[PDB]
Formats: sequence, structure tokens, C-alpha cells
Amino acid sequence: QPLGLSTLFMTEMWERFSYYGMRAILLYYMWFLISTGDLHITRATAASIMAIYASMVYLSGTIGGFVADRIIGARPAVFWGGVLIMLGHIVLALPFGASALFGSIILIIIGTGFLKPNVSTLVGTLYDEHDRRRDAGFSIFVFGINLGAFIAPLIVGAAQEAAGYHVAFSLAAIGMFIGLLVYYFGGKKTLDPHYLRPTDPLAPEEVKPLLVKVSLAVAGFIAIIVVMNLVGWNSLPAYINLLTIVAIAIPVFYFAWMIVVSYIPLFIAAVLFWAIEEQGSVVLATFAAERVDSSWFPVSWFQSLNPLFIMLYTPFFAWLWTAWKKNSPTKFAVGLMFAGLSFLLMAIPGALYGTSGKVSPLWLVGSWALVILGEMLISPVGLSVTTKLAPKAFNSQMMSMWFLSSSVGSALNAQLVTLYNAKSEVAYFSYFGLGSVVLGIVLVFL
Amino acid sequence: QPLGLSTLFMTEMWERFSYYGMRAILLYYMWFLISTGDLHITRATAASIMAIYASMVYLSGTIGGFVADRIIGARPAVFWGGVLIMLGHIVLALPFGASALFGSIILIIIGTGFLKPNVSTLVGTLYDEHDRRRDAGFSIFVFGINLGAFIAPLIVGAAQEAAGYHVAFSLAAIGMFIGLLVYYFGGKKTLDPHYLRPTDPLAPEEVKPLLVKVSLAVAGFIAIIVVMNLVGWNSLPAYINLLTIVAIAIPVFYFAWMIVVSYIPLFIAAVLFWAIEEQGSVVLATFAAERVDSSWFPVSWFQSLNPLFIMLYTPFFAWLWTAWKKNSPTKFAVGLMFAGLSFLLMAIPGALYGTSGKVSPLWLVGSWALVILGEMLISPVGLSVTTKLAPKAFNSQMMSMWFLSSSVGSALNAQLVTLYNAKSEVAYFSYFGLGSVVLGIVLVFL
Repeated sequence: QPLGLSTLFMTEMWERFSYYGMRAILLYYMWFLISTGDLHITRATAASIMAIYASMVYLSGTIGGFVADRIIGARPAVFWGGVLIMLGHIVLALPFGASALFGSIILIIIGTGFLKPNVSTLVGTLYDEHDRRRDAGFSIFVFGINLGAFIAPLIVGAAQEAAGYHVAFSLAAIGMFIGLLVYYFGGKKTLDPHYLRPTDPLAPEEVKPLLVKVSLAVAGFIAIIVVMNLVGWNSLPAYINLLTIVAIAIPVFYFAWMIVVSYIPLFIAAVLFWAIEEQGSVVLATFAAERVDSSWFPVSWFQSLNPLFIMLYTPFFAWLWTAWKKNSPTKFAVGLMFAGLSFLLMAIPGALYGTSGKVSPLWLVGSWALVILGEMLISPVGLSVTTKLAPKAFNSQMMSMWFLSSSVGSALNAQLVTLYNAKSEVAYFSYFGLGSVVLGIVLVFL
Repeated sequence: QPLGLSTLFMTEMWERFSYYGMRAILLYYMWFLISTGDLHITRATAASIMAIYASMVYLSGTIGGFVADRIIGARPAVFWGGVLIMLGHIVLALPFGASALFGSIILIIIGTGFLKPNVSTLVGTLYDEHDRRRDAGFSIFVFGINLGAFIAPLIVGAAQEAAGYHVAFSLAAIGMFIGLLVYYFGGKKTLDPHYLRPTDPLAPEEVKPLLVKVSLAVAGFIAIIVVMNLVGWNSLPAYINLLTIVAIAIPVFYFAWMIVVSYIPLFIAAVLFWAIEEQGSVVLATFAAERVDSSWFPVSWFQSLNPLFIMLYTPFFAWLWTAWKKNSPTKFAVGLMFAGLSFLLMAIPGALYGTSGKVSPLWLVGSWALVILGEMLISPVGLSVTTKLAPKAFNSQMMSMWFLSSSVGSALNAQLVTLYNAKSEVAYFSYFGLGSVVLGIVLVFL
């Protein structure tokens, strides 16, 4: 049965290398278009795009599951999803115009929406309810994503610094090619036919509610574009707010529709937690160029620390996460305390300015290290804490709320990140990180 | 100046990826053609080819230097060299016929002949005689090579086992396209014009001796093919002997032409040392499938140990190789003793058969570990020991004799390897490894 684990290892390594390779250098590329004059956008808005790009991928992740579970196959969803992503990178590498370089994002939103959630669904299917076994392959899949994400800026950064951003994006598109090249030819001799639509693939009972969302949400969203365009003109950063509004509306509408007092601070904490994870790929990435020298090594290589620490903390955290259980909700409170404490290390050097020689990059190393301590205290238990409270409030669209925290955390960043880019108003951005420790201590109480 | 180091790092990272990657699975691929009936060759001859493939690459390495130093540029030699390798891997990926899958070898012989020696010449070139600096970049180059070599089986073997050999090879073919894609566009902004023929690019003084070798060696070799064909027919493994004869003749003719009693055992020791390094990619690779189980993990992943140990031994060997100098030729004697002692670990389990459960793969792990201890005692000092004895016997074609030891060591294996493949006559192959310790103790005396 777990042979396809090693096909899916290649598929997600070769996908995530694509996604986290280009993601690392994309902000710096937008900066470069902006300097060339090809992209008529502010560096604060360019850095905001970076946050939306994450929320729309994570919003489309929800849609990708139910597209593949009720209309098209899980195998073809990952294939076409991956081939859209593969072409999305080709848009950056081959086309040069900022207009084409926006279409890139649209493909990587749709593509990753389909791929990432279904390729994960396909790991669970390797194991036909092999109770013990089933978790191991899911942990070995997690490795392929960390190996994949870690090794991406090491190659892709070295690529755009040594040769063009276009070669780098071409190398990232190459990467995705391998995900597919393996997957298709490796899936045929592995993939148990989840190549068709599983439960529920209904015909007359689903024709009505499917075509309702085509003329209610899609046509309703198209009307809001015409309202905002006739209001004035093509408002460039107000479309970002529209996307931030939709990313906050969907969970809030599902929160008010279904309805609890204990889950609100857990949901806000989760949303506030992922606002630091994706902020490390933007604000801290800006900072890595701003108040950090790189005389010989690239700046993109700071993005490879996020996975480096995950794949190193996990084994040390496995044995630590065993003895304390003798001496679940407590773990969630410790996580946001580490997220806020780690962000506090940016105001400290920023105010003190106590450095000399080459004593500086490690202040960013320690922040990552301390952010990943927060991930280890929330990513494994957050799945079970949401499932433990679901039977009381009916498990239907409650399990989806945990995955959607990353979409609202990065939709917060859309508008939050803009404050850091002020450059002079930078110390107050890390001062807001104290609020995370204050809001984190409220969970320690409960 | 050292920016191009980071282009040449990724060039040789992505070349050694292509080369050492496919090399790992190629024996198992020939076995597969043989089983399918596409390749009419014995597994002993199929395994012999594997050894010639190494000697002809290393023979063409000598030719590649003087082609690029006297007729064409070092940059274009590295470029076109890699393009042949890139075509070469498409031969295995795209064509399916064993005839076409032989043409593969011809391209990777020519290609690696040009690329590998000039890309190394191009690292030294970066540093315009930057005395201290010059060695560091050469050590950072060595890393890319080990990183490149290590990571290839981990991706290519997982690809050949999960999906087709053509995909696995297709992967190597992408791997080389990266080599160039980056190198050409890296080069353009990093390469100080060594894009033309350096000293000696003579015109009338070189037209005569160049066209002499076209009608003396090349036409003389073409006559030997017609002699061997008319003798009987297309002798399949006697062409291997012809190639073994040429690989032993060139250094022996240069040994008798120029002429010493102290260098013969150092040369034989070097030739006998590399006969164990390349034998690990064939005999031990056969063994990894024969008396070693692989229930979950691939067999090609044993080839990734060779570099793994090099990149781990180097730092531990750096501090060890400092204090002993207070308490050069001695180091050469310790190296061949570790080569022979490490090969002795194959007869031990082969005769004793003392194993149970999953207690077995580590007997192959320790042999590699102990072979690389021998590499660390010979690869760094062998360059200086040959150069220390060169001014006494004139430094002209004496410096080339050290690089040619790998060509004669793998040309010995051509005929040596055939004895292991007997399967029943296997314990005597590791018994010959005692002879290396006996011949190694003769150097301890001197």
C-alpha cells in the first residue's frame, strides 16, 4: 500500500519547492519591476499583494477539496491543478509584462487550490484504514514538504542572484514539471482509482445548488467589480480590501449562520498566529534586505529557515511532547506566547542598535527559531482541539474553520503589513507583537 | 571576483547531479534491458561496461583540457560539453533501443571530458592569483559536487522505483538543463573572457602536430577496429579490453618515453585505490541488491553514501589533519590500508553469515565509511606528492599522471569486476582486498 507515499513524496517535494522557491524571491522581483517602472504599485501595496497571494491560495484550497470530492477526480484535480501551477511559473519565467506577471498569480491560486488539499487527501487513501500505519506516512509526507520548502531558496535564490529572476522562475517551473512527470507516470503504477468523483457525485440533486452559486456568489462578485469601477476607476489596492473582506466574510458568515465563547479567542489566536507565519515571508523578508547585510550569501536564504527549524524541532519536540502530558488547550496558549515573544526581538535591536562587525543576522535567526517553537505548540494540536469541540456544535462546516484561520491570518496581514513598510514607522510594528503576548495570556487564563 | 564561484557551484552541482544520479541506477537499468531482452549482454559484461564508462569519461578529461586550452574557449567548452551530457540523458529518457542507449554513453564521455576539467579550471580563474582566497573557493566548489552527488540518488532512485527509468533519466536530463540554463545566464554576468583559446592558441606551429594525431592515433585506432572485426566479427567484450589496453598504454607509454623507483608503488597504489572507489558504484552496487534487503527504501540510495561521508569527514578531518604534522608520504600509506581493510568487510559477513531481523545493511554502510577514510588520506595529498617529485623528473606531462590514476583504476575494474559477478566466486573478490593491505604495507616500509 505505502509505495504511492514515495510518489506523493516526489509530487509534494517538487510542488512545494516550486511554491516556496518563487514565493521567497517574488517580493524582491516586484521591487525590481517597480524600480524598472514596469509595475506601477507602491512597495507597501507590492508587499500587501504578497499577503493576498497566500490568502487566495488558502481560500481556493477549500474550494479545491469539494471540486474534487463532488465533480472531478482527485487524481486529475492534482494533475491539472499541478499543470496550472506549472504554467503559472512559466508566466513569470517566459512573459515579462507585469500584466502577464499578474496572470501568474491567478494560475498559482487556482492550481494550488486544487493540488495541495487533494494530494494530502490522496496520502490518507494510500492506507485503506491502516490505523497505526496511517499517521506515519502522513508524517513522512510532512517531511517531503519541509525538505522541499527548505531546499527551494538555496537553489532558487542562488539562481536569481547569479542569473536572472526569469531563470529562477524557469527553474521553479522546471521543479513543478518533476512533480507532474513523477506523479502522472508514478501514479499509474500506484494510484488506486480515485480518478473519478467520490461521495457525493450526485446528478439531479446537485444540478440546482451548484448553478445557484454560479449566479449568486460569482455573478454577485462580478457586480461588486462593476460597482467599484463605476464608483471611480480600477482601484488597485481597494481590490486587495475586497479580497480581504471576502476572506473575513466567509468564516464570519459561517460563524453567524451556524450559531462558542471559548472558540472565539482560540479562532482569533489561530488567525493571529498565522498572521506571524506568513509575515515572516514578507515583513521579515523586507527586513532581511533592510537592516541585515548579505555581503556573500543571498537574502532569499532566510526563507529556508522556516522549514529548517520545523524539520529539526519535530524530533526534539516528539520526546518533549510525551512526559508533560502526565504532569491540549494549555499547549495552544503557549504557542501564541512564543509567536508574540519572537516578534518582540525586532523592536529590541531596532531601538538598542547594539551591533558591530558581522554581529546582526542571528537576530533574525533566533526570531524564526522562536516562531517555529510556536508552530510546534499549535499545528499538531489545533486539528484535534477543533475536532474535540465540533460534536457539541455539529461537525459539518466546523472542521473547515481550522484550515480557514491561515486564510484570515494572511488577509489580516494584507492591511497589517502596510504599516511596517512605512520604514520610519517600523519600531511600532514589532511593538504590536506585544499585543500577541497580551492576547496570548488571556488564553492561559481560560 | 568570487561571485562566479556561485555560478560554477550550481554548474557542477547540477552536472554532478546528472552524472552521479543516472550512474547510480544505470547498472540496474542494463539488468532490466537484459531481462526484457533488449540488451544482448552478460550481467558481468553489463557491469564491466559500468567501469569503462568511468575510464573513458576520465580519459576524455585529459583531452578536454588541451582542447579548451589550445583550440576552443573554456566557457564554450563547458557550455557545449554540458549540452552533449544534456542530449546524452535524453538518449536514455527519449530513445528506448539499446543501440541508442549506447550513443548515450558516447555523448556523456565527450561531454564530461570537456565540462568537468574546464569548469574546475574556471574556478581558479575567478581568483586572479588571490593566494589565501583561492583555496577556499576551490573547497566551496568541492562541496557543490558532494551536495550534487549526494542528493541525485535520493531523487533519481526514488523516481526510477516510483515511476519509469526513462522518468528517472528524464529527471537527470532536467538536472543538466539546469546546469546550463543557469551557467549561460550566470556566466554572462560573472565570466572574465576565457571564452577564447588561451596559451597556446598557435596557428602555423600547431597545424602540423594536430593533424598528425588525426591520422596517427585516430586513424590508427580505426585500423584496429577493422583488424578485430575481420579477425572474427563485432567482438562485444573484446572492445572493452581494447579500451582497457588504451587506458593502460597511454600512461605506460608516457612512463617509458620520459624515463622513479619510489613513484611506481605510489602510482600502482593510486591506481589500486581508485579501483575501490569506482568499484563501490558497481560491485558493491550489485551486492546492495544481492545480499541486502530494501523492503521500503531503494538500493540506489547506497550510492549517496560515498559523497555523504566525504562532506561529513572533511570538517572532522580538517582539525585532525593539523596536530599529527607536528608529531605527507606517510599519509599515502595509511590511505591504501583503509581501502583494503574496508573491502575486507565483504568476505567477513559473506563467510560468517551472522545476521537476523533487519541487522545487515549497516555492513555496507561501514565499508563506505571506511573507504572514505582512505579518500581523505589520499585525494588532498596525492596532488602535492606528485608535484613534489615533478621538478626532479621535469614537470611537463608528470602532473597529468595523478589524474590518470582514476582512468587506470577503473580500467583495472573493467576486467577485475567480471570475477565478482560469478556470484558463487564472490568470497574470493573480497579476499583480493587483503592484497591491497599487503601492497599498502610495502608503502609503510618506504
